[PDB]
Amino acid sequence: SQIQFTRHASDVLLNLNRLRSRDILTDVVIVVSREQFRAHKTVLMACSGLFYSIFTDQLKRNLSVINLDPEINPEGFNILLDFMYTSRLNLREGNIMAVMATAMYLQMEHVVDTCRKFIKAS
Amino acid sequence: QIQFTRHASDVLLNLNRLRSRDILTDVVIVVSREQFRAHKTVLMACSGLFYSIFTDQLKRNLSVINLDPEINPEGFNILLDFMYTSRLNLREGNIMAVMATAMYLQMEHVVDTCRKFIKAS
Ligand SMILES: C[C@H]1CN(C)CCN1c1cc(NC(=O)Cn2cc(-c3cc(C(N)=O)c(O)c(F)c3F)c3c(=O)n4c(nc32)CCC4)c(Cl)c(F)n1
Ligand SMILES: C[C@H]1CN(C)CCN1c1cc(NC(=O)Cn2cc(-c3cc(C(N)=O)c(O)c(F)c3F)c3c(=O)n4c(nc32)CCC4)c(Cl)c(F)n1
Repeated sequence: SQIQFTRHASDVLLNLNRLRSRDILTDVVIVVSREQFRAHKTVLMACSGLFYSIFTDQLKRNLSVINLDPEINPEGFNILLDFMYTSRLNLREGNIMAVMATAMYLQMEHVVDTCRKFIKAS
Repeated sequence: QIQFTRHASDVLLNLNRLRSRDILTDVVIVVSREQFRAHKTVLMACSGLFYSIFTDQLKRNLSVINLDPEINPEGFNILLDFMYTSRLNLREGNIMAVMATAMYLQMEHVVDTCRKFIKAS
């Protein structure tokens, strides 16, 4: 029965994306083949089953660099990283398969479901 | 792009889980004798005071912040919970402390809602 601020979560996420864009308090670089992406571990863990598992693993929790499977499409990864920080998923016919396979790997179940629905819709 | 209307609230819920588990928290906020662990990114995202503090290169890496000792720790507790939940627990017995703490933390819409609460009582 508390007072709900309906825009608060999206305002927080916008500000987290602002911090990312300025490289403020980022603490990890994700490597996907030749491409690198700086991020906040906390956001990655809050958005992805794989990243939650990685950053709670004793072996990997203190690492500043995480190498993902180099078979992952870096554009597919970047689409999902942007989604994590914006709530907007840029699905197109040209990227649906790579995004869907990357979302499986990252363990982002509602993304995968939406990719399946995108296939149904086209 | 396709909008996921529940995503931001789900992210915030998971950040609150991390806070409760003390996972990747990087600062303790001291309010009188009371200690609150948090993530500086969330604090910067939710508070003009913490944004201004941690944006400074010479203060970015601080692991302890001592707030003004006149701040009511329950007022801070309410506002920290709000930062991580979007829910504000306002009561007649805490309104003045929450309002003054939100002024100090530079949380403008909380202050506005406290003014509305005063207008309604
Ligand atoms: C390990 C659990 C369970 N334990 C028993 C207790 C503690 N747990 C826990 C977990 C977490 N992190 C997560 O849950 C990370 N995460 C985030 C999501 C997720 C997806 C989407 C999307 N659109 O796909 C989304 O919009 C969104 F907003 C999301 F959040 C997700 C997921 O879809 N899947 C998975 N993990 C996801 C795995 C399966 C699919 C954190 Cl931070 C925390 F503190 N505790
Ligand atoms: C300066 C901006 C705009 N520029 C154009 C680009 C850079 N910007 C920026 C800002 C930030 N951080 C902040 O804005 C910190 N912050 C957060 C809030 C805030 C309050 C509430 C509430 N209910 O009260 C809320 O629900 C909510 F969701 C909030 F977010 C807030 C505020 O109310 N006030 C102040 N600061 C607040 C000062 C005055 C009042 C971060 Cl992290 C970042 F990376 N960039």
